[PDB]
Amino acid sequence: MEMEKEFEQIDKSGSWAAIYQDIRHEASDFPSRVAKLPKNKNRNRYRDVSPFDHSRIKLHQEDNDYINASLIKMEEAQRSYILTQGPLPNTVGHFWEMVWEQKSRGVVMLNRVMEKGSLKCAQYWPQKEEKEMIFEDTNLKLTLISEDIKSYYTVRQLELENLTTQETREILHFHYTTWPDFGVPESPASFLNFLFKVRESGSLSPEHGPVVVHCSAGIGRSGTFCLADTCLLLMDKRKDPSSVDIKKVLLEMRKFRMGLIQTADQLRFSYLAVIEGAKFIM
Ligand SMILES: O=C(O)c1ccc(-c2ccco2)s1
Repeated sequence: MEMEKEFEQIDKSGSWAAIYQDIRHEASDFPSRVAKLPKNKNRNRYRDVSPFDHSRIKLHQEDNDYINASLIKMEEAQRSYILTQGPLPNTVGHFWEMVWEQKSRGVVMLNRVMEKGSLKCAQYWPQKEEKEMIFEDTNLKLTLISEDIKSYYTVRQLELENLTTQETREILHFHYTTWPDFGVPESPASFLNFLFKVRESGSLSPEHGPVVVHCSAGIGRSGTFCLADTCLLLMDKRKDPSSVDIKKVLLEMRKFRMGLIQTADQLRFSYLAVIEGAKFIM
């Protein structure tokens, strides 16, 4: 396998940091003017992570249409993803408005609410069936329907009601709960198993709106998830699977959201996953 070769060459030469910096150097730079307006300062978790204006998701309201979320459209793979930050106390209602307006079936969460002893995102979904959440600012109701807790992830069935029209939809919550506080997982086996469960649900399929994916910033773990999915999909589509260039897919994705893959260890882990997941379809 070519990727596993380029892989062994970088490992033996210990040049992961050098590859990663070349990607950082070649990555696209587009304006983020709406993100930086003073009215939007409390809608942004991190000062240095912003959606580009050309690819930002717009909320359907006249007041303020701004959320820290981007549409990543992969033309050849025929996949779309919305990458977004972990919701803030004042953006939980915007988050669910976006899920509603964009017709998403699935939410993918790659972080714990608390990590390293700090809050990484708001408790944005209900933890008990009989204690539903109402978002008065966006006129939505969210109810926990069921919860399936496994060793590496939890799947939840949620009901989202538009209180304005009384339509309801089922949203699936896929929560990967075992990403370590520091570094990346030692094996990609549990991450690939999780990706295959999201795919099996129909959440990634063209009959729905784009899947919503987040971690804390929505660029690191979130980038790893959509890079691995797209590379595996291209490998099954192209006549020469060996032609799939992970660095080139990543730069394409970086035209839509800045900073995807935050460390050289995340880049190496992405290779391992696409290598392992491929070596499993073969
Ligand atoms: O370089 C090589 O030999 C390959 C890389 C990926 C492959 C594949 C085939 C089906 C799914 O992935 S073959």
